[PDB]
Amino acid sequence: HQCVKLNDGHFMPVLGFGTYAPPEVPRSKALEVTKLAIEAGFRHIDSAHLYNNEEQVGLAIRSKIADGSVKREDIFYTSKLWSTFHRPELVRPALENSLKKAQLDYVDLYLIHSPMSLKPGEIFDIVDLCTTWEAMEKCKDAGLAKSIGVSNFNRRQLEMILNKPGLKYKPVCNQVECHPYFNRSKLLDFCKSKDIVLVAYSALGSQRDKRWVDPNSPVLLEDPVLCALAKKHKRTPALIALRYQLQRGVVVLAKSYNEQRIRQNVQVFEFQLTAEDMKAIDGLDRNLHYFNSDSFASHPNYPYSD
Ligand SMILES: NC(=O)c1ccc[n+]([C@@H]2O[C@H](COP(=O)([O-])OP(=O)(O)OC[C@H]3O[C@@H](n4cnc5c(N)ncnc54)[C@H](OP(=O)(O)O)[C@@H]3O)[C@@H](O)[C@H]2O)c1
Ligand SMILES: C[C@@H]1CCCCN1S(=O)(=O)c1ccc(N2C=CCC2=O)cc1
Repeated sequence: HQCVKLNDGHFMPVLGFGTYAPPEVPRSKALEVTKLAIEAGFRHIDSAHLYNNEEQVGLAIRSKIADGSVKREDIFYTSKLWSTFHRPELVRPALENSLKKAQLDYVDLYLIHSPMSLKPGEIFDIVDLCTTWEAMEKCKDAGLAKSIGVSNFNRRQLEMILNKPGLKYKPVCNQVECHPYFNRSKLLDFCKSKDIVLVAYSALGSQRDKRWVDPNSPVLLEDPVLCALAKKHKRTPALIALRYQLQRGVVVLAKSYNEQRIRQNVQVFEFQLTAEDMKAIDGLDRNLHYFNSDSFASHPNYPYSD
């Protein structure tokens, strides 16, 4: 295992467990798989208000602390502020609600989930995200979140926060879709220049949910270059996709609700890719965001406009 030092001095483990499962998966499965993830060695656990699982994920964490397997300070838990709660007066209550659902005193990381503000209390809203970010800074000062960051921001959106007059805490990270078909090189370079960690979701090619993903889109884990690399290293396409991210300096999430795959994914630390391997993977980039829906693409702050 290892950690990256965030720009506020806290540490984030480089491999994260993805906890989202679509609604057909019974809620209690999150409890079970989160416990297995922790048994396999995951210490970074990624959730959100949106994922409707914070109560099960928090209960997994508390159970593994309660039985001596881990201490609270060995777990890095992320939640996220949903886009109906961008108005500043809504931010701390949203974080408090997440904390109550998970039964934790603090989150290691709290993210603005998306720049795409939605109308509260119920379609887009226009919110000054610099005001949302001030509200986020307040949550760090209160000890509700050790660190704060963003998700789904593009470069212009991130700059807007970084250039805020009176900025107190830079975002520690930008959690974004990132994988060999959509590798975000230029955004990564920008993030690296500002000491903001890029965190990759859908690093294994997404769950291909029919609500948002084109089933015609290429299946990342069937890619022939990943398959060739998997054979060369005697690993699996998933492990090649994860290892790629680690060697680019990207913190990588990995969702699995399968016991065997959960245990396999921690092997990312057991091997290395060469410069030539990495070049071959870099050759797959093709501007493919799996999340590609009419329900998002017209939003005035849709990030894939730039
Ligand atoms: N910030 C945001 O807007 C945002 C958006 C999307 C996701 N996320 C976060 O990112 C996490 C991960 O992304 P994601 O949900 O798109 O899924 P992902 O990590 O890309 O995984 C996709 C599929 O890979 C399969 N898989 C996992 N390990 C494998 C292995 N070793 N070999 C073969 N298949 C494997 C899993 O199926 P099985 O369960 O059957 O193993 C999984 O459904 C989410 O759970 C959530 O925590 C955040
Ligand atoms: C998918 C859209 C368009 C691309 C940027 C991000 N978003 S979003 O912020 O509207 C968003 C983020 C996450 C989700 N989501 C829904 C269930 C799992 C999941 O991550 C849905 C929409």
